[PDB]
Amino acid sequence: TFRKSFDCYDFYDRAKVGEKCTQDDWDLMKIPMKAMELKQKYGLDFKGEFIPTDKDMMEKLFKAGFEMLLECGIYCTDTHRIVKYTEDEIWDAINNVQKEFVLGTGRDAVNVRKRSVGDKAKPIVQGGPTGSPISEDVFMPVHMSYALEKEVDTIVNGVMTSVRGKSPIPKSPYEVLAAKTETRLIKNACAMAGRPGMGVKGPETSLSAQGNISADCTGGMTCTDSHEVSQLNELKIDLDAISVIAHYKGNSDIIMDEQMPIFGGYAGGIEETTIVDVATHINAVLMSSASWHLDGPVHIRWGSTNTRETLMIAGWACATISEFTDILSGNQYYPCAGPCTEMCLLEASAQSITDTASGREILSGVASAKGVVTDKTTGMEARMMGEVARATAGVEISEVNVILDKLVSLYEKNYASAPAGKTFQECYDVKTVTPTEEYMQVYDGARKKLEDLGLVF
Amino acid sequence: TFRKSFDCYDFYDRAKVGEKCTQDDWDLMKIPMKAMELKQKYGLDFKGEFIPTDKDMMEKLFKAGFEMLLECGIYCTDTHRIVKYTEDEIWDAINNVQKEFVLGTGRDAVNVRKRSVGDKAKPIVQGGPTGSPISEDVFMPVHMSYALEKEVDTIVNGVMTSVRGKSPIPKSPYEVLAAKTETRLIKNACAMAGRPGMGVKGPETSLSAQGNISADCTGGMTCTDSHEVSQLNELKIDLDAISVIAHYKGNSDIIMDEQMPIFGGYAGGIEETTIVDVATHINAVLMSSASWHLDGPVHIRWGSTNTRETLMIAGWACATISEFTDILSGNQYYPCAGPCTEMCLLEASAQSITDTASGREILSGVASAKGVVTDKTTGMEARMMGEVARATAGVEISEVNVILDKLVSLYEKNYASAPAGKTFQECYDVKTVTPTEEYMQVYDGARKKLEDLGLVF
Amino acid sequence: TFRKSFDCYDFYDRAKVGEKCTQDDWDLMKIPMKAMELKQKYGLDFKGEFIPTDKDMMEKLFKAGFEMLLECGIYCTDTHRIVKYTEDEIWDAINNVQKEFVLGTGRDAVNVRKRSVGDKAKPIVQGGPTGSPISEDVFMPVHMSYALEKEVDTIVNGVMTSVRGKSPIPKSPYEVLAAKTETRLIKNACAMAGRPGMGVKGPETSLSAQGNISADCTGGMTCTDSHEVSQLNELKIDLDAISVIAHYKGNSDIIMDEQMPIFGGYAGGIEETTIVDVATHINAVLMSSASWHLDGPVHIRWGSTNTRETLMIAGWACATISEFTDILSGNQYYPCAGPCTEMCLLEASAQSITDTASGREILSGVASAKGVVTDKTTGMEARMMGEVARATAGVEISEVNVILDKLVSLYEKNYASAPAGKTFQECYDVKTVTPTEEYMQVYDGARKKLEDLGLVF
Amino acid sequence: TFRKSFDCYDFYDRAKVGEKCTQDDWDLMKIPMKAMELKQKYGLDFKGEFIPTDKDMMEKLFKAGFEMLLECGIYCTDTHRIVKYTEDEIWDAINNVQKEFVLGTGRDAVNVRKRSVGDKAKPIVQGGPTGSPISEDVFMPVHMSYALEKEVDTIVNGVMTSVRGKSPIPKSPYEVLAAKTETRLIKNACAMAGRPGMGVKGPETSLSAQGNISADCTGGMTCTDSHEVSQLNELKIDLDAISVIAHYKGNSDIIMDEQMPIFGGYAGGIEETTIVDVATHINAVLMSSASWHLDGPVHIRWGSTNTRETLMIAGWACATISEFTDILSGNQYYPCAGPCTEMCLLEASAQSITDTASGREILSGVASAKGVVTDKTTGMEARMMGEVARATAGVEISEVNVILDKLVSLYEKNYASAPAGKTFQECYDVKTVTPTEEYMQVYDGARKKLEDLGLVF
Repeated sequence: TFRKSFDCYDFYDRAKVGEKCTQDDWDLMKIPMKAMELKQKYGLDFKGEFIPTDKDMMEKLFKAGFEMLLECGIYCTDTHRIVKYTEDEIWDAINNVQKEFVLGTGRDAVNVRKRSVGDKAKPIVQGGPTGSPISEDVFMPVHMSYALEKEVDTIVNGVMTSVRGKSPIPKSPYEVLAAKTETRLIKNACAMAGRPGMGVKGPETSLSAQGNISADCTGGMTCTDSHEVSQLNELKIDLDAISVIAHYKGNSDIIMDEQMPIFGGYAGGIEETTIVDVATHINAVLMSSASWHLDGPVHIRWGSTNTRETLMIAGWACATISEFTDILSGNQYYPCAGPCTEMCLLEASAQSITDTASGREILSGVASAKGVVTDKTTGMEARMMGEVARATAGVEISEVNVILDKLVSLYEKNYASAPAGKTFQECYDVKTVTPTEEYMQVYDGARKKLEDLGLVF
Repeated sequence: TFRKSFDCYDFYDRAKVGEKCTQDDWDLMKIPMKAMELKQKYGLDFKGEFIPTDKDMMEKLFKAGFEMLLECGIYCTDTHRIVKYTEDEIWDAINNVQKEFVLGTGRDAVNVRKRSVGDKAKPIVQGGPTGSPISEDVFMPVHMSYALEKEVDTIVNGVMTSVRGKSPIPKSPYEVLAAKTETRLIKNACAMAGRPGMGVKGPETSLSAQGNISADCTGGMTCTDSHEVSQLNELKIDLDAISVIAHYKGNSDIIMDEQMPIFGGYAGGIEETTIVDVATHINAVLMSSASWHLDGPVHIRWGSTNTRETLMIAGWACATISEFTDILSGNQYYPCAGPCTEMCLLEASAQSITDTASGREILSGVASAKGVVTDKTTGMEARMMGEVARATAGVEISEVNVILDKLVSLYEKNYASAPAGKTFQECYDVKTVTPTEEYMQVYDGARKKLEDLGLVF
Repeated sequence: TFRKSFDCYDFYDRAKVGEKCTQDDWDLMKIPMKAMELKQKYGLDFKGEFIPTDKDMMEKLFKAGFEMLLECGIYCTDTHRIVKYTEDEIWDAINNVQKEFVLGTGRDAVNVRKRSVGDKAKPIVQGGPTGSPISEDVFMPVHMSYALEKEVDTIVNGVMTSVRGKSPIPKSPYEVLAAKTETRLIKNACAMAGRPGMGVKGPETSLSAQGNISADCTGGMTCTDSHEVSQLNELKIDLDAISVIAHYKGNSDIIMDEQMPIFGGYAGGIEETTIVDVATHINAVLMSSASWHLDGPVHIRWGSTNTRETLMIAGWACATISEFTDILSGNQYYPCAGPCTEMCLLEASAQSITDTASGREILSGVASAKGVVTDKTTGMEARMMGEVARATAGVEISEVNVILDKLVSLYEKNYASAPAGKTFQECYDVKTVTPTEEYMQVYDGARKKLEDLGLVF
Repeated sequence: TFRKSFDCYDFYDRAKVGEKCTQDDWDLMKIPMKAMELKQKYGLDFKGEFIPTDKDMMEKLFKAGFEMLLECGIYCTDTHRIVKYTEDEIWDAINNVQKEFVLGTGRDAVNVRKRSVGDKAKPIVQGGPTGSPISEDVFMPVHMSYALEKEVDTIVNGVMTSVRGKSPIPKSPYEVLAAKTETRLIKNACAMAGRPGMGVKGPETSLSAQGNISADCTGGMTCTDSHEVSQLNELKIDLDAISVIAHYKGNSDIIMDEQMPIFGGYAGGIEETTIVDVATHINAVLMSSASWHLDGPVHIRWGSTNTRETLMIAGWACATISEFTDILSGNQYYPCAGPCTEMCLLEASAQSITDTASGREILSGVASAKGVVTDKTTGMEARMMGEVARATAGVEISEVNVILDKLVSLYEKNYASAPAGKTFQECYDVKTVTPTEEYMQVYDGARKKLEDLGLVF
């Protein structure tokens, strides 16, 4: 049996005396070799499906992911050593995951409960800039565009490009100011939308351990908000994250562990990356003591989470995780196209269909324009994300797989030419925080195409 | 119809003017006669089963327990008088019991919902010294050994052998100090384990009404913790408990009413004691306004809750209570053997299987070494309790009954020679609060035997 | 030096192994002998003054009181043993008393700071039934009559003659219900008067340790209210009070220790009883860890706190305590006459003049009709108490002594024939909670006489 | 006029573009040159006095300190650049300092108000291990020894040598665990002493920015506790401290800025080091937005704050600061001798006399055995610190200077042979947390000598 339930403290201990190893040995040999080995050993073959129906294949994927974590362990970048778990420690973690939890407070609180593949229940809609850079002068208005949408349940924070006119440089006092201010302003935006108690997810503007740790404050982040911590690529972590985890646990905060496996990355192709994905979903509740895990498979070239391959990876990972564990999870949205474009909505829609049908409990989006273009994220994308989630809930998986194949085909040949889209200021009337007729027309066009594919809103 | 819903105030009123009766008349005549009468009247026969499958027999047991409470009433030790209920008052109580509730706060809170016989859902695991005496210098470490176990959901408080180096003598200022301090230290131990919001169950060190009433305090016990009040043996109560109940109700506290029916006690044998057990489960929501009821059938000779007879009593009582009422309940663990011994784990395991399969919502243990030996309780026993609960959930009752018969046979011939076991300090490394390899080996041995019996972890 | 700062825990310890002694030996020998001895040793002679101006005499009184406590110790009724203090323990207590504190919350909070003899600052006016029995159906209205008076700063709770139509019998569940309910209703009455945050003083309806300990609750008593504990007569205490003290300390509650030395009691006459009074003021911060001490010298025959002798006792005790210590204190009001009578107002007025000029920080009244007649207490008496306090603040002590001699002469010959007065229902319009013209006329008459004596309102 | 009131954000800005300078240029040239220049320019000469009476000389010292800060600026170790202030920015800071504040909560809260030289009011007594290493198994007991002393008003945290049996290594998860746990345990110790609301000062176990920032938590440090941030030597700071300051401000926390000028250090001798001291008192409210400033002049060789020179430095600095500003301040205690030795008590006593008479608002001690020996700090030293403070309050300065000269002479020839003293476990009975008769005897001996010097307790 295990000595004690594994936690961030055990990780630190082991990271200091674990097997020495270069990062190249890990990225260019250990990880890719194991992913390759397990894929063949278990004969994993997704056969073009976005969401699996073959439970035998799913079980093999689960065993593969479990074995990957067990045999490889986790690489600690700071100490350049490997942390290994025992089989009993992993099971103790999987066997005792958080069953459910509440986000937000008052009338605005929402319950997060497990969803199974093809579940009739709608997933939680977490809308916001999704970590994208937002100008300080429109920080509240932008977030308000999500709070005003009834489709949105909780908010995923954007990043303040500046606070008091200064860049929140990591480890500078401005980073601390931004960490606290971020959620304070966002919750104020929610209050202005008549929903003061909406839960949020962050802190996003802060990057350092000290910055993230300063986010919990009066008027800001509290225990009813999702607290983020990020795993690295692949099956890797830094000590800063380990300390942040200790802080979250010490404040009784809901913890959201994230990991964005890279398709075509160190793991390799589809099945290989999915094995890693299952392994990191598991590692989330083991290493990070996560309340829930946020996925986000991204294409090495396109940098999007909604390519055919990344959707398949997320679908299989979640369906498998939902089938064999009680781990709560979500997925993040990174479309290629920007706001106010049909492609952006269709890209997000494809992922919403995939996530909803595969069993995700939370949809966190949308980081339009790949989430790296200032002010290019609006509540309209989250609205589509939510409406599509509703339309998808309860639909037969065989039908969903057909719809996805057709939908993805409508844009997968235009990644290199994805329309840049517009900023919040360009497709919304900033003063009243309402979309322009232009955006409303684009929205209708995208909706019509989804309906022609078979979706019923 | 009833005049008003019955409460502790009505009880006090009636206890002052009820039928005069000596305690011997109650213990040596009224109770045993009624238990005997109802057993034969309803032809109760458990036929060697730990968990019932015969619903007709179960219904007769329920009616017997109800009739026992209705015809006998409750004996008040202070006034030496009998309190009688009407049929309508009893039904009003049974028809309006607490459906569910939350224990603990923040990320660490857990939901307590009803479980049915053979339920696939796992019961809540309440781990702790279970009222056993713990040295003041290791009070936090000992409780931390439970908080560190992911298997544990909530804590059941131990007893401080001293506070500030003095015995918490009943009705002395030290009793008050211990009542407040107890939970303050325990919650601090939980915080050190990264779970600041774990709910607890107590107050245990205090015994007097004033002592128990002083336990609610800042940093200590709050409304999200289970508040204990104990019924006497059998169908009996003291006025001190009546006042404590009034206090719990006045603070909107979750109330846990306990009663440990004695096999071979004033009631008689198995079926007789079970009739009493059903009667006291009912009395819990009637007299104590309980949120949930804690059982604990104990063998008159062995003083354990896991003997063949006591397991059968608990199994039938809970299965019956779960089948015909919505009363939430739990059971407490008193093994003969001490910590770090195979017998202790097997004893607790047998009860965990019984409690889980019979429908208990909460498992509260483990009071190793019969809970009367200083420092002889550790989180390892609670870990086994939880793992066994998981393995038992969902298993066919017919199969469970076979496993129990075989398991109990492995130790029921060694009660008189149960190994004393070791203290926390002896089988754990106090500084890091981790079990020794010795304990881990014993644990594995016990686990293997359970697996050979058919349990799947 | 002392081993540790003395507290209720040390008291308990010592009370179990102290010198055995009968209560008669204490009341009929030890106390009266020491009071007699110290009076002569120090040549104490108050020479008819209500408030002292002779500092040498005052210093001798202080030394006498200190020596009395040091040489006699405190008698514990439960163990029938004597608890002794060392000189260093007493000084440690006197040298570290609470300097000041806040009562109540929000806009309604008030600061309690030290007052010196003849201080220009007005004392805090604590108005209420002052522990007198009040009918349940007018509990809120009666207290509201005090909250509505701007003269009143805080409330001193009355006693509920019944709760839910039942007597709050000590150690019955009704006592607990009344302890919590009492302040909940009173604070609600304060809220109805537009002063939701007024601080209170209690719990009064409860008498047992368990009853008093249950009073702290949501909506009821909190740390910003004065928590009562009573010393016995003379230099005596029961263990129940010791446990209550431990509870108050454990909840960070403001503690009010009370003691009502009896003129003509076990101590003897004026100077003797004053020596005891000084000794119990000191014992308050030593044994009870009091935030402030409530005095209340009472005439053995008349049972009033405003007789010539009791006023002299309070005046000298407070003036002396104020001169040589920083101990915060107050005095309680027990007039012979009932509400709506000129005598009652004049009796209370005489004490208000004495208390204010002698340096009391808090005036707690008025327990009209000797506080034992149901519903015979109204805010009108507290109004006079406050107005007189204002008029007295800043007045030359020599002048105050002249006014007191004249005022007391106006009623000291009518104790045996003091008018019974009327109930709240008789001299107030219950629905609007306003005094009748009859009472207003009586008030004016009393006020005029005070003005003729030299008081300037 | 100034552009904006100066804060930690402006400091960061300026630290990145300020004049480049090596740390040697700062320590070996700029600082010593300016201190030397200003000492001669203003003709500063303390003439052997511990506490100044010559106001002209005091005013010159103030101007010197102000000019030092203005002309030199502050050296930022991370950027190796100098931050300069304008005269208007410095005055804006000095003209708007925090007037007063409350530490702790409930009955246990205390008011911190300004004290002038020779003030009759007693300073606040902050007792605790004063940052010294304390074994984890006695962390609560040790702090309880201070909470139990009525002389102590607030607690100054000790350092946990381990948490869960591991060293709280900077930037490791254990540092975060210790930062939160530290105060949680200490406040629990205070509660056990019957003073749940005592304010504390820390976080001490944490050293990194992330560690310190994680200390604010439920059950732990809150806005009513003093939050520490340390200036370096001399007129120097690191960016980590700048970020911590931003966090404290963002949580509305009471801020305590500390600086320990070194006698014989980079500044030079007595007057030189005092000029630096005055400059850092000012910098505290400018750079750190401090609520109050903690001083601590230390002898370069002896490492003690109570040598003749360090006492003179503190006395002149505080007297001057108290005379010309409203800056609240305190001083920390570092005696050479260890606990349970006469020298230790006399050393602390000398500083208490100096601090009290010179106008300090808070006394924070005692770090016995130079605060670097595990478990060698007990409440007994704080008791002496407090009693001496009481005895010193109100005494004529000329008399105080005579007493100090005589007292310091009693030990200033034994620094090299200062007795090591004993640990808490050796001079206290750990179980009851009470000093041994041995310590009590030593205490009496030290007290007698102080009395022979003229101190009146």
